[PDB]
This record gives sequence, structure tokens and C-alpha cells, in this order.
Amino acid sequence: KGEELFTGVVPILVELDGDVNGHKFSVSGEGEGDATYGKLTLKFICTTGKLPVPWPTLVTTLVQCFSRYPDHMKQHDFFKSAMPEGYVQERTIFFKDDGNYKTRAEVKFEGDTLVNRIELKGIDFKEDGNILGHKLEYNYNSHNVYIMADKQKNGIKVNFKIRHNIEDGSVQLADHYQQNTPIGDGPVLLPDNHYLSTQSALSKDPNEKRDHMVLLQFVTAAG
Repeated sequence: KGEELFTGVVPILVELDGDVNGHKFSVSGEGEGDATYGKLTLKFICTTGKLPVPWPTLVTTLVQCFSRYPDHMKQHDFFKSAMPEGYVQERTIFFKDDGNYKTRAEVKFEGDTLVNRIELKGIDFKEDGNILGHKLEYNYNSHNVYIMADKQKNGIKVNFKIRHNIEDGSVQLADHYQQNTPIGDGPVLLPDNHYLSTQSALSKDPNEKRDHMVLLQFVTAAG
């Protein structure tokens, strides 16, 4: 059963290939998830050299199966219900006054390792805007992620807004439109409307010379 795969600490591997305004890059990530505590620890490395977009703009793209669902809300956890076969996660991320990311990922088990395998395409970015001109602070706010059932597609629709802080006190809005559908045949839980409360801490390994991001995340389901 899907939820039983997450009762302990689960190794995580993330692999992203990106192209934003023709700037190609790849990111690999390793760490672990403890869904009992809603906890994720991951270190991401840009394997192609310098990341051509700010690290924070990738956080949402780079495993909502690691959310903590309280006991009373267990019947609303789509993400674990689809495992081990997994789900497809697709998004469009509209950066206000700027370009968009379109992403397709498969989140599934490969042996004991939970894998997030992603392709990302960014288009219509301004070369001196907040994204390509690297004007976003290396930090991350706490958000509510709003989940609803999509019966027609046997999955979920997810919508939320990320606010990336800029030095002058303004924000770069990143409007997220998301859908998840199962990879496998088997039964999945289609939830009633609810949200995930998220928080993320970004940091650096002072002795890592590669372009990278260390991430600590806690996510709990509510309502």
C-alpha cells in the first residue's frame, strides 16, 4: 500500500534537465524524506556549471508525497496513494511581467529510492529581468498550496502563488498551475479541497565549490 512506503526515512534522487531562453542546464539532487514529520533534506548541484536562473525559481519544480498528512486527513493524500508506480506532475509557472516555465515530472520509486525525474522548458524571459538577471534573494517564503480533485482526469489540480523576494522589498510573483495524474492502473485517493502548509530554508555548504542549493523543507496538510 502506498502510504506504508513512507513510514521510515526514504532516500530521494532528483534529476532535472532544463532549457530557459535557450540556456541549457542540468541539476541533480540527493537527500532524504521523512514523511511522518513532513520533512525533506536535499542537496542540489548544477552539473552543467553555473545555473542560468536563480536557485529559488526551481524549488517548487525540484516530492509532495513527503507531506505530513495528519491522521484525520489520511484519506486525502493522493500523492502517497499513487506509489510505488507514481504520478506525473505537470506545471506552468507564470512569472509576472516575465517568462514562464513549463515542467513535466515523474515521481516514482526505483527500488527503495523515491525519484523525481523532470524536464523544464522556459520561454519568453527578459534577459535583464528578475530571473535571467539574477535579482532574486537566496531565500524562500512559507506558502499554502491549494489542492482539489480532478475527477475527469483521475487526479488533482493544484494552484498557488510563490513570492520571490527582491532586495527593494518588492516581490517577483510566480503563479503556479499544476496537475497530477497517476502513472499506474491502480486505485488513487481523490481528495476533498484542502491545502499544504509549506516552509523552506535554503542554505549553502561553505566547502562546496559547485553551484548548489541545500534545502530543508517541512510540509503539513491542513483543512
